[PDB]
Amino acid sequence: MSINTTLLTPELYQYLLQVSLREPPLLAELREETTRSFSTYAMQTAPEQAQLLALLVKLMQAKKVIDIGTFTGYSAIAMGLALPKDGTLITCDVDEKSTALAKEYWEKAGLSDKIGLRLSPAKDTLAELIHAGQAWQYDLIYIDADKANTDLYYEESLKLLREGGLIAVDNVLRRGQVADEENQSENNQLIRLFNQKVYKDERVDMILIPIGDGLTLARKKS
Amino acid sequence: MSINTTLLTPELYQYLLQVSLREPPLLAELREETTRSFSTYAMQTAPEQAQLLALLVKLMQAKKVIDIGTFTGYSAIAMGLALPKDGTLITCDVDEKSTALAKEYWEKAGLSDKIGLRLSPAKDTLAELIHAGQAWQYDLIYIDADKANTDLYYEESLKLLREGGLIAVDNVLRRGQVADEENQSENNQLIRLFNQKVYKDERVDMILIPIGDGLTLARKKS
Ligand SMILES: Nc1ncnc2c1ncn2[C@@H]1O[C@H](CSCC[C@H](N)C(=O)O)[C@@H](O)[C@H]1O
Ligand SMILES: Nc1ncnc2c1ncn2[C@@H]1O[C@H](CSCC[C@H](N)C(=O)O)[C@@H](O)[C@H]1O
Ligand code: NI
Ligand code: NI
Repeated sequence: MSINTTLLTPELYQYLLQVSLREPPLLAELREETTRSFSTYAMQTAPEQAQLLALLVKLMQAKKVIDIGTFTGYSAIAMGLALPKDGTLITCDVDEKSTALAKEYWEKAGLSDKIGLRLSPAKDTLAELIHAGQAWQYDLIYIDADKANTDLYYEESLKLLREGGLIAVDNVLRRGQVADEENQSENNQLIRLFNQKVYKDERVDMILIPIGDGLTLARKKS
Repeated sequence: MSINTTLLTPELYQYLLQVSLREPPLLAELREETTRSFSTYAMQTAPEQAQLLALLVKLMQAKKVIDIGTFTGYSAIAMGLALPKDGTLITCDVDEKSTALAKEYWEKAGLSDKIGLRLSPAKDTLAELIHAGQAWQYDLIYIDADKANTDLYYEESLKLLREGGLIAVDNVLRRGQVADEENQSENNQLIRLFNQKVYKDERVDMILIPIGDGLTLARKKS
């Protein structure tokens, strides 16, 4: 047999949200506003995927988190709220307009002391962190920015992760396009190439969760 | 918007397995044999769901695991292989025929020292564990036996879990039947009632993963 997983219909999907999604009112408000104010609202993290991220922070008791791709800060705040008392999260983006709203909401959430915005190319922020002796220091890294650079960000995130640290990568399924070998758009070929790379990568243990637009988890092995 | 998750088609599902499923040959062999020898083969844990369980053992560095519902021992071995050097897993079932094959395979896997079979009603094994001072001692409990007793097993698993411990429950989606409020079969109403109970339970943080027949994760809060 196989299929061996119960596939989601719109019916089943809605039921799942009804018995699982516990969105904090502040985050709910944050995406109502993101929808209202940003034409790019759709690149926002799925409430259910973010909730899984929050659960991972708690399970690992992650004290050092990186959030690559702030936008209006949904995932940054989702994980921020799950941080233990002494935990910190730095969030990366290059867009001032969206991050300004992010700051606003994570202040309103009481996370100004835990979350710090690094406004500049993530490529640069990651290289500074390494070239400043932070390799092996991070527990959890969430990669959700420009897709062209996911391999770079992944490679850098490995260096920065402690032993047993976790990489989470969003949008690995590309709304299904990734299964169409003939789609052939630049970004689609990059993600197809990337998914095979991670699947073969013996530096990690991994899994691909069909939540949000697909969430790959890669644990850095001993 | 919403749907907010990329739903799995058979096409996408197959692609997902191709870029994520890393089944150990021994486990592959175990389910070929289970299919061949057991008319009840279908209640076996999905390779991809088991793989997620293995990843959770590693992330938590779980040293004490319970496996409720051995069958031919797929999940017991999947998690067993991920156990740290000093980790142990006890597996529960009442069926001698299937557990005998389980023993055989987890010996062949080199896990005879880590896995211990408790052959008797899980209800009894769990009560012994508690009535013998093991409350708060376990890291991860996987509930996958008789569905009529999932609430009982859940309730007992909370007592046995350490702070920050994890309950994993399989078959919460019931191949979709659970979304049909008018299905009404005894077991379907029990799981619908259970899913709402967990969703409302403030003793845990939870998430429902659409992998296998649905996997609910509930972390015991501080
Ligand atoms: N070179 C770069 N460095 C940092 N951020 C970048 C970048 N290129 C694009 N981005 C940002 O990556 C973001 C993609 S979407 C962000 C999603 C976010 N996790 C959420 O919860 O909503 C955009 O905000 C975009 O501005
Ligand atoms: N009261 C009970 N106590 C313990 N096990 C029980 C039980 N009632 C049913 N079971 C067992 O629960 C199992 C259900 S299926 C087991 C799935 C297993 N996790 C795997 O990886 O394949 C059956 O083997 C059945 O024998
Ligand atoms: Ni995204
Ligand atoms: Ni099952």
